[PDB]
This record gives sequence, C-alpha cells and structure tokens, in this order.
Amino acid sequence: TMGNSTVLSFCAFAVDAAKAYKDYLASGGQPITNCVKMLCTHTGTGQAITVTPEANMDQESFGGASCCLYCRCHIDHPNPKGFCDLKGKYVQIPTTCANDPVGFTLKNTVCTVCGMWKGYGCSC
Ligand SMILES: c1ccc(-c2cnc[nH]2)cc1
Ligand SMILES: c1ccc(-c2cnc[nH]2)cc1
Ligand SMILES: [Cl-]
Ligand SMILES: [Cl-]
Ligand SMILES: [Zn+2]
Ligand SMILES: [Zn+2]
Repeated sequence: TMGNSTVLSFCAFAVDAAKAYKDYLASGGQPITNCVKMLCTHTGTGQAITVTPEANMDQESFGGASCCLYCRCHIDHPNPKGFCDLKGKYVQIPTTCANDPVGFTLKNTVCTVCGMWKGYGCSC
C-alpha cells in the first residue's frame, strides 16, 4: 500500500489520469480511500447522483467530490466547460463496489432514463 497522496499524484500528472488509475487498479493496486461515506437509512430512490443521499438497500452513499478522480487529483474535468457532475452532490455506489468509489464512478455511466448506473441499479 503506497498511500492515497502517492496514487493521486501519480495519476494527476499522467497525460490520461483516468487510464493511469484504471491501469493501477488492474495491476492489483489498493483503491483510493478516505472517500466521505454518508449516514443514511438505505430507503432512498437508488438514483446514481442526487441532491441528498439516496442509497437503497443495495448501495452506499458518499460525498460526490470525494469519489471524483479529477476533484481528488485537483485537475480539470474532461469536458469543454470542465463541469463536475459529482461535486456538491451525493453518489450512490453498489455495496459490492463501495470499496472503490473513485474507480466505480470513473468506469460507469448513468442511465439517462431511470437515472441509475447502467449494468447495476438500471433494469431498463
Ligand atoms: C514512488 C513514490 C512516488 C511516486 C510519485 C508521486 N507522484 C508521481 N510519482 C512514484 C513512485
Ligand atoms: C451500515 C448499515 C447498513 C449498511 C447497508 C445496508 N445495505 C447496504 N449497506 C451499511 C452500513
Ligand atoms: Cl488522504
Ligand atoms: Cl446502482
Ligand atoms: Zn469532480
Ligand atoms: Zn435505466
């Protein structure tokens, strides 16, 4: 275990920060920790990204910015306006993936229909 600061610094200065973290995880690297876990009833909508925590019984809720590689690396977000979908919001992570919220949000996409993670919560 090399530490959050070491992993984030290594990814932050890579030309592709997302690829750097994914390659690190694929090599057996310990996931980034110290994400902000929320106290909640697990009775929520189960939508992926929300104004308040919305974990259902299959999810954990976290502070959005703490689970965002770009926020955690202090670098620009990969879109023209550099907007963050996670900052100031709460992200619902499947309990099976909640050991690596940064990796989960990086690798996954929200169903534009039901607002749940494609391949997980989404049953469209
Ligand atoms: C060992 C220790 C630190 C690092 C590093 C930190 N930021 C970039 N590389 C790389 C290997
Ligand atoms: C503490 C209490 C309950 C839970 C939980 C319930 N369903 C998923 N996680 C997680 C932490
Ligand atoms: Cl830390
Ligand atoms: Cl989900
Ligand atoms: Zn962000
Ligand atoms: Zn869906």
